Amino acid sequence: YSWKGLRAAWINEAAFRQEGVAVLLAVVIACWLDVDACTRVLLISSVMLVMIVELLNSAIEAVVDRIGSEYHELSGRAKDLGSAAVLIAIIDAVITWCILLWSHF
Amino acid sequence: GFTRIIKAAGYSWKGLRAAWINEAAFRQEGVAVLLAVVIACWLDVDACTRVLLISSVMLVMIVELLNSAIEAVVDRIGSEYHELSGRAKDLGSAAVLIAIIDAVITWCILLWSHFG
Amino acid sequence: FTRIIKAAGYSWKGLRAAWINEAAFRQEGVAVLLAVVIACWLDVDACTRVLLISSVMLVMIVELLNSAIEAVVDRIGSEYHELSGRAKDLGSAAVLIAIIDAVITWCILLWSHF
Ligand SMILES: Nc1ncnc2c1ncn2[C@@H]1O[C@H](COP(=O)(O)OP(=O)(O)CP(=O)(O)O)[C@@H](O)[C@H]1O
Ligand SMILES: CCCCCCCC/C=C\CCCCCCCC(=O)OC[C@H](O)CO
Ligand SMILES: CCCCCCCC/C=C\CCCCCCCC(=O)OC[C@H](O)CO
Ligand SMILES: CCCCCCCC/C=C\CCCCCCCC(=O)OC[C@H](O)CO
Ligand SMILES: CCCCCCCC/C=C\CCCCCCCC(=O)OC[C@H](O)CO
Ligand SMILES: CCCCCCCC/C=C\CCCCCCCC(=O)OC[C@H](O)CO
Ligand SMILES: CCCCCCCC/C=C\CCCCCCCC(=O)OC[C@H](O)CO
Ligand SMILES: [Cl-]
Ligand code: NA
Ligand code: NA
Ligand code: NA
Ligand SMILES: [Zn+2]
Ligand SMILES: [Zn+2]
Repeated sequence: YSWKGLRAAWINEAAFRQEGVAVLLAVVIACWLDVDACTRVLLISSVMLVMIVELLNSAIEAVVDRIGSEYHELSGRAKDLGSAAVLIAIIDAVITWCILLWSHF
Repeated sequence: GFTRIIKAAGYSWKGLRAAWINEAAFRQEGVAVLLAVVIACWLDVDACTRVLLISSVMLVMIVELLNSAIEAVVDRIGSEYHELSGRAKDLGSAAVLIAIIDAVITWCILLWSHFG
Repeated sequence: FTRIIKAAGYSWKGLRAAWINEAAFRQEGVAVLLAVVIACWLDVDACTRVLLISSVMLVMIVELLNSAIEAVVDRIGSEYHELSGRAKDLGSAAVLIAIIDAVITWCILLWSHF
């Protein structure tokens, strides 16, 4: 499952690796900045949220491919919707980091 | 290959229109969400509070999009197969509810502490 | 308002379904109750209290989405007779990251308070 899924996500999905690095960067940076606990949490969790949604998107993509590689309007709808969910998470992470850092750095 | 980043962006945007055009729940929650975001940007609150007000509400949109994706998959199954238990869609609806409840709690707790 | 009652009944049906079939959801249900009580019984500020609860609530949300994905796979698995696991693996991975995130949240916040 989880550890197995993470391994699959890392090797197979390139977007996931970039997020993994981003999580590592977020944690290191959040710990290096002189900020309060809530801020430190918000900096890390927001980026981890992107990874969570990305994994779910990858899961949906796996189901759709399993149904069929062939082209349908509901197959690509699902993948688009999943892709859209990741975007909002990223938008959320950008807004979060902006608001917090605009005050400190 | 920065070119692909644009490929992925077009996807998400296509998904957004699809959620908007096809899902009514997405249209109504989006209005409440976008309204909430605007208010959160204009309140006299600290950064952490402003972030919590926005993120809790945007999470509702994230979960809804994931719910819509799951519904799309189910509908894809339903076009080939005849019998739909509805269980997958029920769970997706449950996920959105918990997200909305969470957003209500977040806004209640935060607004009650500063303005209380 | 008619659809809202219908959408709520769906959600409630999904919540009840999750409770009976998945033991992990019952544990998370317990954890949410504990998180709220603990956050409300500690003398902490609003932002930390929101984060203590929301981090745990996120785990329940991801689990519900994961269970939905599992249900779809099973419906397909009943038709094609296929036992590939990536959809279920990835869904479980998403829940793990949510749990790890919640642990970090509780650690960082409580280490700062105490
Ligand atoms: N079976 C299918 N039927 C219809 N459209 C499909 C499809 N498979 C893919 N598409 C379309 O192509 C896009 C890319 O497919 P897919 O979602 O699998 O991308 P991907 O895994 O390469 C990138 P990412 O993981 O970042 O989302 C989808 O967003 C959708 O618009
Ligand atoms: C104001 C500055 C704030 C900076 C900090 C904000 C938080 C980090 C943002 C996103 C995490 C993930 C990064 C983007 C993930 C890759 C994008 C993607 O999915 O692209 C398609 C794929 O890469 C095909 O190659
Ligand atoms: C104060 C308010 C400031 C607000 C500022 C907000 C500006 C937009 C921010 C980030 C966009 C980053 C680029 C978009 C990310 C790539 C597209 C995407 O979502 O790709 C997912 C991909 O398919 C993988 O699954
Ligand atoms: C202590 C007093 C404090 C009071 C402050 C409370 C403010 C709640 C704020 C945001 C919730 C946002 C929820 C966004 C999603 C809900 C959408 C929804 O359910 O909409 C109803 C539907 O449209 C009908 O037809
Ligand atoms: C201050 C800024 C306020 C901004 C405006 C906020 C207005 C709405 C508030 C609460 C509505 C709560 C609604 C709760 C009903 C949920 C129904 C449900 O379970 O829906 C499942 C979902 O629709 C499946 O997609
Ligand atoms: C500060 C205010 C805090 C407010 C409190 C936080 C609310 C958390 C939300 C949902 C929990 C739902 C738990 C799952 C319930 C499922 C239904 C159930 O128990 O079903 C069993 C059934 O009886 C078998 O026959
Ligand atoms: C400070 C310790 C106080 C003692 C009591 C703590 C309980 C409060 C809940 C969560 C804490 C953070 C844990 C992070 C994950 C929470 C959800 C979780 O682990 O749920 C069970 C899981 O699904 C596997 O079955
Ligand atoms: Cl059980
Ligand atoms: Na159609
Ligand atoms: Na729907
Ligand atoms: Na299960
Ligand atoms: Zn993919
Ligand atoms: Zn995709």
